[PDB]
This record gives sequence, structure tokens and C-alpha cells, in this order.
Amino acid sequence: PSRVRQNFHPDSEAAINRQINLELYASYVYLSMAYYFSRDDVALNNFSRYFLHQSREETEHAEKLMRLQNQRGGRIRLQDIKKPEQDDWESGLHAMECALLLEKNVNQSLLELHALASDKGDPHLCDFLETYYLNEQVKSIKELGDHVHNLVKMGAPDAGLAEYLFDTHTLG
Amino acid sequence: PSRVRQNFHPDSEAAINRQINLELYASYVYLSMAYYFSRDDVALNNFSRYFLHQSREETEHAEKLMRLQNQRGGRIRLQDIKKPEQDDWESGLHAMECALLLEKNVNQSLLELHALASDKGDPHLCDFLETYYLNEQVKSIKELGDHVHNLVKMGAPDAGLAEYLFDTHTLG
Amino acid sequence: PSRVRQNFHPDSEAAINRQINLELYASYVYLSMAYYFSRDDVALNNFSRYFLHQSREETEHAEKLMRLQNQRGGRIRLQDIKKPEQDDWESGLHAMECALLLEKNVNQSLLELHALASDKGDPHLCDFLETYYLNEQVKSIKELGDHVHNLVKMGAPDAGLAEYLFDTHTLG
Amino acid sequence: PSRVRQNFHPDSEAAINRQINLELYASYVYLSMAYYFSRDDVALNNFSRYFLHQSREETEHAEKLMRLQNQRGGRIRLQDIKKPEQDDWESGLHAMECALLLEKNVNQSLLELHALASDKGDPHLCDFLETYYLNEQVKSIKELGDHVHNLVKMGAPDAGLAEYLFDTHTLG
Ligand SMILES: [Cl-]
Ligand SMILES: [Cl-]
Ligand SMILES: [Cl-]
Ligand SMILES: [Cl-]
Ligand SMILES: [Cl-]
Ligand SMILES: [Cl-]
Ligand SMILES: [Cl-]
Ligand SMILES: [Cl-]
Ligand SMILES: [Cl-]
Ligand SMILES: [Cl-]
Ligand SMILES: [Cl-]
Ligand SMILES: [Cl-]
Ligand SMILES: [Cl-]
Ligand SMILES: [Cl-]
Ligand SMILES: [Cl-]
Ligand SMILES: [Cl-]
Ligand SMILES: [Cl-]
Ligand SMILES: [Cl-]
Ligand SMILES: [Cl-]
Ligand SMILES: [Cl-]
Ligand SMILES: [Cl-]
Ligand SMILES: [Cl-]
Ligand SMILES: [Cl-]
Ligand SMILES: [Cl-]
Ligand SMILES: [Fe+2]
Ligand SMILES: [Fe+2]
Ligand SMILES: [Fe+2]
Ligand SMILES: [Fe+2]
Ligand SMILES: [Fe+2]
Ligand SMILES: [Fe+2]
Ligand SMILES: [Fe+2]
Ligand SMILES: [Fe+2]
Ligand SMILES: [Fe+2]
Ligand SMILES: [Fe+2]
Ligand SMILES: [Fe+2]
Ligand SMILES: [Fe+2]
Ligand SMILES: [Fe+2]
Ligand SMILES: [Fe+2]
Ligand SMILES: [Fe+2]
Ligand SMILES: [Fe+2]
Ligand SMILES: [Fe+2]
Ligand SMILES: [Fe+2]
Ligand SMILES: [Fe+2]
Ligand SMILES: [Fe+2]
Ligand SMILES: [Fe+2]
Ligand SMILES: [Fe+2]
Ligand SMILES: [Fe+2]
Ligand SMILES: [Fe+2]
Ligand SMILES: [Fe+2]
Ligand SMILES: [Fe+2]
Ligand SMILES: [Fe+2]
Ligand SMILES: [Fe+2]
Ligand SMILES: [Mg+2]
Ligand SMILES: [Mg+2]
Ligand SMILES: [Mg+2]
Ligand SMILES: [Mg+2]
Ligand SMILES: [Mg+2]
Ligand SMILES: [Mg+2]
Ligand SMILES: [Mg+2]
Ligand SMILES: [Mg+2]
Ligand SMILES: [Mg+2]
Ligand SMILES: [Mg+2]
Ligand SMILES: [Mg+2]
Ligand SMILES: [Mg+2]
Repeated sequence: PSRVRQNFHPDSEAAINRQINLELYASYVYLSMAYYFSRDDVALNNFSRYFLHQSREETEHAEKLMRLQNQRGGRIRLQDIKKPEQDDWESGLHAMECALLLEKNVNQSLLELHALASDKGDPHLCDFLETYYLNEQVKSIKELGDHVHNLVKMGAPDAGLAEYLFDTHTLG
Repeated sequence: PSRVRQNFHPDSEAAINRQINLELYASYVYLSMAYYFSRDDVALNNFSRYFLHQSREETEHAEKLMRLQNQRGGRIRLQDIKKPEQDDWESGLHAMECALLLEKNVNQSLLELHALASDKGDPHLCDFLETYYLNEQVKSIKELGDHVHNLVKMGAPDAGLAEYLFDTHTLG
Repeated sequence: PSRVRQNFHPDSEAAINRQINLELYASYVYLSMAYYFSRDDVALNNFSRYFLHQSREETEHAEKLMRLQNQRGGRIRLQDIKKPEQDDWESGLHAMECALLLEKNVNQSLLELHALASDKGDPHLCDFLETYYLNEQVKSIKELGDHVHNLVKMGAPDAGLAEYLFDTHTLG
Repeated sequence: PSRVRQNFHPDSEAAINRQINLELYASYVYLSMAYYFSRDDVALNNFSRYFLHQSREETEHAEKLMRLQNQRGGRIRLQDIKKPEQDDWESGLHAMECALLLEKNVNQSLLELHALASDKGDPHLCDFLETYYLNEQVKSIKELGDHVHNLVKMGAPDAGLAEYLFDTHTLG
């Protein structure tokens, strides 16, 4: 094994590789959303900027896991990054609802990774997830929930002013 | 011929004179729109400012072509600047749609000028158009498309708040 | 069609979507290389930083094409980002040689895209490629060639000091 | 018991005293290494500085545990600090390999302390170890692994330039 490896189970190593792929996938979903909002027939520039920022954060999340793999003496194994489920995200509200579902799915994967790390007696990996992932996920889910609620109440997507006003006053 | 003239076809010289006239015409259309929006019964001051700025940019476009004519040893031949198709532009949305059509028409003229310059083996003129005109036109058309989409979705021109809110939040 | 679309052939639109995928693939290859060099049994931190920077530049290249698609009224169609050919890049020299091959392959794709844009009489797309892609590619290929030559002459990968010294004095 | 003591098992108190001794021992090992590298027949001043810094960090680690003992109402019980296994550390590579082994041994002790704290339902002590010790150890082990790899590849200790160049370019 790696001269650095200590208390690092092969199952944890493999689960970290799966998590890297999921974070890169989330990054790709958000990149797709960002450029949907800059279409000439959508043109919600602050929705675009919001999702572009989320995309870049997800790439940061992937990289921190790649660094962890190296720090612990595991070996990064990359896989294809699957394309997002849609190119046409329909509306600001629909994109927000899809982002909320994505974040809950990523959160579930992180909770499963934490349960594995616990089962394998890996407190370093548990602390890593708690310190950098789990609260970030809760904050992200709460923010998306807030945004979905306001858009629904405002009458998105059919009320003509709703996404326009939310773009300029919440995301601006 | 001019002591400076080199590789500059008379057909290119004539086409540049026609393009100067078209750019001055576009400037005049936008000047007309700017002052429509400052009527007491329209009073959308940021629509006014937006089109005034576009007017000044079109005069810049005309002048750069006039400079090119001199640089290449051609002779500027000015023609009447025709009045715009309307004085009453009806609404912010209608003005935006008319501006989009104008910009596409000017773009078509520039593409024809580029095809002529190509046919005449004039890479200086091709590069001039590519460097200063063609991307500017694509950016302008995209911006106008964005604005038309938002105004349509917001319910302009009949929805009482739409042009008012777009004036203050997009064009402000 | 899109209210913005003008002189933009469907074949160009499709070729731009393929180019976006290739640029994202190049970004992924370089990300893989960056993290190879931070393995405890490789530990060439400036090779790592160099390839991380190249990765981020390739994502910028993909995004500028995504923006072009929107600007011209085409529709972005994303595909899976295939995993790199290797996770273990063997040595600093091997990674540099693989990067050089990648860049030549991406360059060939851009030259084919330029030939298509020319065939379709799309001078905006030709200028876009010339302005932002073609010289960047030539500079990148030349830089990688320089690096490969120095590493070969220094005796990489087998000469114990070669990659270490190149890491600290060229890439540092 | 101490008026402050709460949820603090005597076995945890004793294990913290053993950990204090181990951290002071690690500090002493690194102090020995630092002064080996300043011998006139070794004279690798940046190896010296690197290990002196590590020595001071280990004393900080001991002190934070001494503070924890007081904070929790336990009583510090100091023991002899055993001398290091060697005074003559042989080479820069050998010292690095010995430091890596030491750090893995200290890490194993901290993981055992964390397992004890878990068994005793002491989440304060678990969090203390995770927050201040476990990631520090992983970072330290990874850094030492990196250094060992580069020194081995460079040909240390027998290749005349290897430790000299690593001293000046990595540790400088
Ligand atoms: Cl292990
Ligand atoms: Cl795969
Ligand atoms: Cl796959
Ligand atoms: Cl644990
Ligand atoms: Cl909100
Ligand atoms: Cl709700
Ligand atoms: Cl001539
Ligand atoms: Cl006339
Ligand atoms: Cl006339
Ligand atoms: Cl030519
Ligand atoms: Cl807009
Ligand atoms: Cl529309
Ligand atoms: Cl078209
Ligand atoms: Cl696909
Ligand atoms: Cl595919
Ligand atoms: Cl062309
Ligand atoms: Cl070089
Ligand atoms: Cl060579
Ligand atoms: Cl107690
Ligand atoms: Cl004792
Ligand atoms: Cl003793
Ligand atoms: Cl507990
Ligand atoms: Cl190192
Ligand atoms: Cl090694
Ligand atoms: Fe975020
Ligand atoms: Fe952020
Ligand atoms: Fe994430
Ligand atoms: Fe698929
Ligand atoms: Fe996320
Ligand atoms: Fe815990
Ligand atoms: Fe924690
Ligand atoms: Fe987030
Ligand atoms: Fe403009
Ligand atoms: Fe301007
Ligand atoms: Fe113009
Ligand atoms: Fe007339
Ligand atoms: Fe224009
Ligand atoms: Fe313009
Ligand atoms: Fe407002
Ligand atoms: Fe580069
Ligand atoms: Fe750069
Ligand atoms: Fe590229
Ligand atoms: Fe495959
Ligand atoms: Fe490239
Ligand atoms: Fe490059
Ligand atoms: Fe040097
Ligand atoms: Fe340290
Ligand atoms: Fe320090
Ligand atoms: Fe320590
Ligand atoms: Fe003894
Ligand atoms: Fe230590
Ligand atoms: Fe340390
Ligand atoms: Mg060994
Ligand atoms: Mg997966
Ligand atoms: Mg934008
Ligand atoms: Mg004369
Ligand atoms: Mg005319
Ligand atoms: Mg005014
Ligand atoms: Mg229409
Ligand atoms: Mg492809
Ligand atoms: Mg690094
Ligand atoms: Mg009392
Ligand atoms: Mg002991
Ligand atoms: Mg000294």
C-alpha cells in the first residue's frame, strides 16, 4: 500500500471515488442550467449567474475529495461525467426545483458515506464530511427551498412578472 | 488613383459608401426612438437613454467606415439620410422589435460587404469588418432579443407595470 | 427559429456542440493529470499546479463556445464527458507528451470547424475561432513542445533529478 | 472530584496523560534531528530548520492536551521523556523515513484515544481530537511521504547532489 495509508478502508476509498463523480455531475447540471438562463428566449441573467456560481462550487467539492483521496493514500479513479437529464430547464422555478432535488440526492450520498466511514472506524473521514460537506448541503438545500417558496408564491412560471422580479431583486 | 490606393476594388469603395449611409440611417432611427420615449405621454427615461446611446454608437460605426475609405484612398460619397419609418414608435416593446429588425438588416448588409471583400481578395477589408462590425452586430442582436423576450413575457405593452418595471430594472 | 438567428448553419451549430464536449474532455484530462502529480509517490507540486491551470483554461474554452451558441441563437446540447484514457500518468514527461497530443487533436478539431464555417460563409464564426482559439492552440502546443524537449534532454523520466529540477525551475 | 468535571471518564484522563508524554517524546525526536542536520559533517540547514519547526509544533500539541486536561478537571501526570532512538540520524532521507514512522505511530495512538472517547460517550473529547489532531496528522504524514518519495527518486542518500538540492529547493 501507499507509505502514507493508515486506517483507510478500501470501501471508503471506492465510496470517495463515487462521490467525486457525483460532485462533478452536480457541477455539470448547474453549468447546463447557467447557460439555459442566458438563452435569448429566457434571458434571466441573475439566474444564470446564480447557477454558474453553484457549478463552480460543485467543482470545488469534487476537488476537495480528490485531495482527500491523495492525502489518505487512496487512488483517484475517474469515470464518465454523465450529461444532465435536460438541456431545456423550462423555467426559473423548474430549475430551482431540480436543483433542490439534486442537492437532496447529493446529501443522501454524503450521509451514506458518513455511515460507511463510521462503520469503518474512520473518524478523520467522518470529520472531513461534517466539516466541509454536511452543513454546506443543509445551507444549500435551505436556500433552494427559500427560493422555490418565493417563486411559487409569486406565481412563477406563468405569472409574467414573477421570474423577472425574482431575478432582479433576490438573485441580483 | 490616390497615391495610397492598393488592392482596393471600386466595387468595395462603392459598397463602403452605401454602408456609411446605412449606419447613419440606423443612427437616425435610434435618435427618433430616444426622443419618442421622452414624450410626456410615454416618459420611459431609461428606454430614452438606451436608444440615445445606440444612436451615438451607430454614428461611431459610420465614422469608422468614413475613416476606412480615407485610409484606403477611396472617396467618401454621402447621400441623403432617409427619415425613419415612424415618429410614433407605439411602445417600448415595439421599438425593441423594430431595433432588432434594423440590426438584422444592417448585419445582412455587412455580411454582403464581407462576401464582396472576399470575392475581391481584400483581406484588410475582411479583417476590418470582422474586427469592428460582425461581432458587435451579433452582440447587439442578442441583447435586443433578450430585451424583446423579457418584455413579451412581462406582458408588454398592455400590462400596465411591464414597460415601467423593465425601464427601471433592466435599462436603469 | 430563434429571433436572433442569422447566417448560422445547423451544421455549424452541431459542430459547436461537439467542440464544447471536446473542450470539457480536455479540461477533465488536465484535472486528472493535476491530481496525479499530487500523489504521495509522485509529489511534483508545480506539475500539479501547471495542469490544474490548464484544466481551468479548457473549461473557459468550453464556456466561450457555450456563450457563442447562445449569442448566435443555437441550442446547447451537452453530452457525457468521457473519462481520461489513464488515471496513472506515469511521469512528468509522459503527461507532457499526452498533453501535447491532446492539444494537437483539439487543434485539428478547431481547424475542421473553421473549414466548415468557411464553407458555410460564416465570417463571424471564422473570426471567433481565429480570435480566441487558433493562436491559443499554437501557443499551447509550442509551450508543451518546449517542455517535452527540456524534459527529454534532462533525462526524464529515469534520471532521478530531471523531473524534480524541471518542476522547481521551469514550472515554479 | 473537580467542581468542573463532567462526563470525563478516568480512563480518558489517563489516556490523555499518555498522549501528552508521546507528543513531548515526538518533540524531542525532532529536536534531536534538527541538531543532527547542523553538524559540521552534515550541514543541511533547511533540514535542520524543518525538523526544529516540527519539534516546536509537537510541544504545541502536548500543551493543548495539557490545557484540555485542566479544562475538563483531570489532573496532569507527567512522566520521563525518553531519549530518541538515535543521535546520529544517518541522512536526510533516513530522518524523513523515521519521522514518517513516528507520525504514523502518534496517529495510531490518537485513533485509539478517539475510539476510547467514543466508547465512553465523550463527544467533547472526540471533537477535540478531530478538530486539532487527526487532520493535522494526516497532513503531516502526507507531507513526509511526499518528501520521502522525492528524496528516494533523486537518489538520496548516496547521490551526492540529492540531499543538497532537496534542502535548497524544497525545504528552503
Ligand atoms: Cl489502511
Ligand atoms: Cl466510466
Ligand atoms: Cl459511467
Ligand atoms: Cl470512528
Ligand atoms: Cl428566497
Ligand atoms: Cl411553497
Ligand atoms: Cl487599387
Ligand atoms: Cl441622395
Ligand atoms: Cl437618396
Ligand atoms: Cl482575401
Ligand atoms: Cl433583457
Ligand atoms: Cl419570447
Ligand atoms: Cl440562420
Ligand atoms: Cl452522451
Ligand atoms: Cl457520449
Ligand atoms: Cl465567410
Ligand atoms: Cl520549457
Ligand atoms: Cl527533443
Ligand atoms: Cl466525570
Ligand atoms: Cl516516569
Ligand atoms: Cl517512564
Ligand atoms: Cl459520543
Ligand atoms: Cl516533497
Ligand atoms: Cl517512492
Ligand atoms: Fe452555493
Ligand atoms: Fe460561493
Ligand atoms: Fe456538492
Ligand atoms: Fe446516457
Ligand atoms: Fe450541492
Ligand atoms: Fe462524531
Ligand atoms: Fe467537528
Ligand atoms: Fe452549496
Ligand atoms: Fe449598443
Ligand atoms: Fe456603448
Ligand atoms: Fe451599426
Ligand atoms: Fe421619403
Ligand atoms: Fe446597430
Ligand atoms: Fe450595437
Ligand atoms: Fe424594484
Ligand atoms: Fe495554457
Ligand atoms: Fe492562463
Ligand atoms: Fe481548449
Ligand atoms: Fe468508456
Ligand atoms: Fe488546450
Ligand atoms: Fe492553452
Ligand atoms: Fe536551483
Ligand atoms: Fe508540521
Ligand atoms: Fe507550523
Ligand atoms: Fe503531535
Ligand atoms: Fe532508556
Ligand atoms: Fe507529529
Ligand atoms: Fe504536523
Ligand atoms: Mg519504505
Ligand atoms: Mg454515481
Ligand atoms: Mg450572463
Ligand atoms: Mg507621385
Ligand atoms: Mg442604402
Ligand atoms: Mg431623458
Ligand atoms: Mg416576433
Ligand atoms: Mg467528440
Ligand atoms: Mg498542490
Ligand atoms: Mg462547592
Ligand atoms: Mg507512551
Ligand atoms: Mg541552522
